Amino acid sequence: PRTVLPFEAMPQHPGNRWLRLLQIWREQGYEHLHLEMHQTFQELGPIFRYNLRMVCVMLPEDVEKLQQVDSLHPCRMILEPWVAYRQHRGHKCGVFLLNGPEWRFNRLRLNPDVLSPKAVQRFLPMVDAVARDFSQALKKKVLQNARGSLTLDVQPSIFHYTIEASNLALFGERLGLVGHSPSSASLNFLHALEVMFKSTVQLMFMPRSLSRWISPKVWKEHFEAWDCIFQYGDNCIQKIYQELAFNRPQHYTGIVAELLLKAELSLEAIKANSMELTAGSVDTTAFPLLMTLFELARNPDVQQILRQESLAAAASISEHPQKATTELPLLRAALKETLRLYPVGLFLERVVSSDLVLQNYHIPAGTLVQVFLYSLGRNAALFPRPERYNPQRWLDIRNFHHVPFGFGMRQCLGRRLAEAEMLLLLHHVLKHFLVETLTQEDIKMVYSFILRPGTSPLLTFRAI
Ligand code: HEM
Ligand SMILES: N#Cc1ccc([C@H]2CCc3cncn32)c(F)c1
Repeated sequence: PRTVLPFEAMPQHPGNRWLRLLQIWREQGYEHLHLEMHQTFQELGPIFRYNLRMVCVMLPEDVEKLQQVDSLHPCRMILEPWVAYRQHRGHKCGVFLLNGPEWRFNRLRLNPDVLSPKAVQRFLPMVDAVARDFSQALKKKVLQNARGSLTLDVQPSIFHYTIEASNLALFGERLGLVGHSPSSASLNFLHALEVMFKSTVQLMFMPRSLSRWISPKVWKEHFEAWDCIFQYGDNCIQKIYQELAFNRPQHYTGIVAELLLKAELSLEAIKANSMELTAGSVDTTAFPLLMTLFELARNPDVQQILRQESLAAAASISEHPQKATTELPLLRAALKETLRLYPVGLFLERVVSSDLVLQNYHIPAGTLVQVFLYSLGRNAALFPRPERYNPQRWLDIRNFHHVPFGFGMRQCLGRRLAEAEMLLLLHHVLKHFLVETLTQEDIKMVYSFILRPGTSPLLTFRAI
């Protein structure tokens, strides 16, 4: 009356666990993971076993079932390389690394000031200032050239834009990074994140009983990077903590400001989540920005459509920047499209707390279930012509097809801060510049814990 199949009758990935661990040892990474999975899905179907009890799915069909099984305490897998550092230095873990009742406790005291629509209305104007400074700075340099255009690799400037906006919205501090040269503090922070991501892949696929002695140099490499990260994050904390102890302001001065004033969370559990918000707000946000710019340069037909929208609502957004979330549907659709093809978050994890059925297969509890978004977003059955950058496919309205930020109570905490940074930067670049490129070959994607472009194209910014 439904049909359920044995778990042991699942299509099995041909690989051998141990050899892939030795391949990662040798290659110092797993850059082509998204491709090896996409291929396997094409050979075995929309579900298969992979003892790297792990099950890999790809259909919105399955995400919905996975949220139905989400308990009151959804459970992702512990990320030991990250947790190890937290306890080596006697730190508390944030929402990204917690599970069970402690996670629910932190999460419910963070949602109001980090994710709610009322909080977005307060920090969104602050993001807008940074986005306007980004284009104002870019326009000054552009109109200095004879052809009123600047051609460059924008990945540095964009990454320093996301550090600016994130620090302003989190701590209410303004660091001279947009319109000015990078500081050694930021360049060291970005390099630590790069190494923290690299070394994570080298250690996350083998238990600590092996990586301890086969790759101890990497563990050192890994903890050093975190130290540099906790250094940058904690200097942001120590500044705002001392600044608030002497005056409790009456206006909005950032997110972490409210979290400290409320004091619903212990000091160590604010520092913990304040680390995860400072650290996970740079790469994950900046790379979809770059790909959005890239895809618009490849499709000027789509670009001008977005520029028209953004030029019309330009006035009502300068009056109240909050309107950007509702006056720029096409640009919000473009962002949905970028993440469909270039999902910085490759997969969603759930250790199911209860039996379930996927693709008419029995899934026991305690099983790890990974949703592989790279193939989910490329399944022609659900996305007609998935090879095409078509923002208008999201405007019609199809509910679990857009899950780059996860689902359930666990869904991304910074979801709306990221959307505002991406949206507001693209809105002010579209109404002042044209983004053009000769580079029209697809950009190869790399897996270093996140899915990111292995190359950054040359982009021209021509002014209007
Ligand atoms: C395009 C940008 C981003 C994408 C695609 C993304 C993706 C994701 C995904 C897939 C998850 C897992 C959720 C789940 O498994 O249910 C997640 C969780 C999380 N993200 Fe984001 N993220 C982005 C930006 C950010 C930003 C900017 C921040 C902080 C400022 C952030 C902080 C977090 C945290 C703390 C969690 C853990 C939430 C929890 O476990 O309850 N992310 N994100
Ligand atoms: N501490 C810390 C921390 C937490 C999260 C991220 C990124 C990686 C994947 C993801 C999804 N949302 C944000 N992130 C990070 F880089 C550092």
